[PDB]
Amino acid sequence: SGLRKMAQPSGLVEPCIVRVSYGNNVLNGLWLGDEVICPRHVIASDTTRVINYENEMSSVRLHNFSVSKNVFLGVVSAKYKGVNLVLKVNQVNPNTPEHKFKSIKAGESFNILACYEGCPGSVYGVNMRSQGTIKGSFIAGTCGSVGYVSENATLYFVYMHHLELGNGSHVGSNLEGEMYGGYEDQPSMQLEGTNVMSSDNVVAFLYAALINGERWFVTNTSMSLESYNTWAKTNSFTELSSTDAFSMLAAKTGQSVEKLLDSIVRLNKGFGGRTILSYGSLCDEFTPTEVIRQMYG
Amino acid sequence: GLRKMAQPSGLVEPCIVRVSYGNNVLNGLWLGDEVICPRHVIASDTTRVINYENEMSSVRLHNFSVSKNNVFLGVVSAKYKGVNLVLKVNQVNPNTPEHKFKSIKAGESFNILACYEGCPGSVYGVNMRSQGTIKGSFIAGTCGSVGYVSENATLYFVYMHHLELGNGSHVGSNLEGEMYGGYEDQPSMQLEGTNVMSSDNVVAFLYAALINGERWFVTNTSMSLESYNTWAKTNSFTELSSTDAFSMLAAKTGQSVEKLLDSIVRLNKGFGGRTILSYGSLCDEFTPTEVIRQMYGV
Ligand SMILES: *C(=N)[C@H](C[C@@H]1CCNC1=O)NC(=O)[C@@H]1[C@@H]2[C@H](CN1C(=O)[C@@H](NC(=O)C(F)(F)F)C(C)(C)C)C2(C)C
Ligand SMILES: *C(=N)[C@H](C[C@@H]1CCNC1=O)NC(=O)[C@@H]1[C@@H]2[C@H](CN1C(=O)[C@@H](NC(=O)C(F)(F)F)C(C)(C)C)C2(C)C
Repeated sequence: SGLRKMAQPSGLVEPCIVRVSYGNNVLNGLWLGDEVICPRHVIASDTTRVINYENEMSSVRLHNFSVSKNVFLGVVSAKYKGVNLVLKVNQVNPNTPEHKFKSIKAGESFNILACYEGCPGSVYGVNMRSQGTIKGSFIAGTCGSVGYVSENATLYFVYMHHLELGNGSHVGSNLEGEMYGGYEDQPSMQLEGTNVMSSDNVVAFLYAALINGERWFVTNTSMSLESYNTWAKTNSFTELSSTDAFSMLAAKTGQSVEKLLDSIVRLNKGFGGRTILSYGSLCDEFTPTEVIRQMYG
Repeated sequence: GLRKMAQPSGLVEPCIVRVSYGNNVLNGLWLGDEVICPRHVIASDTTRVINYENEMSSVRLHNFSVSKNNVFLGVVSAKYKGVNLVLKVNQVNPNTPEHKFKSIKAGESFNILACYEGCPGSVYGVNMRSQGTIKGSFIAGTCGSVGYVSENATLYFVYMHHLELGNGSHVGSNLEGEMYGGYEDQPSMQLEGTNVMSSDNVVAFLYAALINGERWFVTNTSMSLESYNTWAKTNSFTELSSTDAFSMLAAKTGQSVEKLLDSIVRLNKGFGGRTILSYGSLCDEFTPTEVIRQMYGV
């Protein structure tokens, strides 16, 4: 039946995206109520070198702002909230959805609505890596793009884009102005720690493969949870607290997690020219609930 | 990296409705006072071969139940149009978007709004394969989910899901009732023929891997376009009509198309153990226009 990296519908988020400009910098902002949130580096006079954000805030002028969506809104108030700029504007968004704010932990998945100059362009799914970054595809002009997730009909805003590390990783903020991974919103070479892959997600990915008729990687072998967790700590893998999150998947496929744990250790050395749903290497991008919901509704 | 993206779904979501007839529950597309949906909904047994006109003559319109959130759309007329069921309802959709109907061709990308029993659930991009199938993720209750694509602000409805073949390939139709690939909407053994790889989309895929710093598959050898087309006729790849579509990509990457055509023939037999953009084999779901926009915007 298939497995694809899916995005949640974005109909509630698109009417809240706006264009935000200051001088020669233009990016996107999130319009909720009578306030606009956007990365604070929109007011930097020179993103070339390291920015003194206190100087840029002292030299700010509200008239130099422009916040528009197809409709122009004047800015009446500007203030820093963490690495985020918070702008009050003279009009309340009539399409403000019921929403909350949250932060994303490692291994969790959420949806990226990538936008360009206030125009929502595309939407796709991502997965939070252990160092506080995501493998997005942000390019020039995508700062301010919003991340979100829906849980039990509750809309959460969880991500706003900011920068791209030298290794290509993408660093963003939550919507209280706190940058993921402790990175700075400065144009300087910042290093990313070694990536610890989520064993919970890798196991779910292998279960998705079994449900789609892939089976060459499971043998008459089964590795113990403590034995796997010892292997995990020396090969940059999360330790599995238990196998309880896979009871349903294990009964439907008739394959235990312990059998799947042995395959991970074997598959970590390479697939040997074979495929697992087109992947040539292990993939920790799908959570267990992501898989269970896509395979069984 | 190279990721499959989907155009946003704000215009499509409010047109999705839940259509149920007997024991069948699926989706429908509510446009004005017309609700299009797969015609198999009106069938009493989806396990055996279906007489569609005999079921149309026994169609009691009071048994339909069209629904969106809390609006109940009474069906006043029902008629076949190809493999699709076209219902006339007593209420016009106040959120009908400006749209047209389009037909996707092989090697072209579009978006899927995967809806489950009338509720829009997820959004993802797909690609049209030579035999009229796509490779997505559909399960029970997702029939009638809508394929769409926007070009220069023009919204096109292009796909409606119908069935899954035994090999996992997914089969749908356009909004005019013409089934892609010509497959029947019957629960019978139906083979998908030989799949033919779009060489346009593989060259685009290999270029995106060059921008991502993956260059182990490029050597110093080249291969003519004419000689690649001769090789493609017997290896189930489409022929290349021009190297012009990749003139931007070839300039930014420093590799002519002919050098990656040689890469195609080599990597077609297997990557030898290495990977490309996390793939284990050649991928052809990304058009040149797709790759260029994702890499360079504008
Ligand atoms: C805003 N639209 C961009 C988004 C970037 C463009 C490439 N991919 C993205 O996600 N963000 C920036 O331009 C920010 C901005 C200055 C520098 N910057 C960067 O992302 C740069 N990175 C760095 O300087 C580094 F290495 F330190 F992280 C860049 C080299 C352009 C990718 C500020 C204020 C951080
Ligand atoms: C409609 N909601 C489902 C969608 C299916 C469910 C699994 N993945 C999908 O794409 N499709 C159907 O109900 C259609 C419908 C009867 C049976 N059917 C199938 O898709 C079946 N396929 C075939 O019979 C086959 F292989 F021959 F094409 C099924 C075995 C359930 C996958 C009718 C009228 C074809």
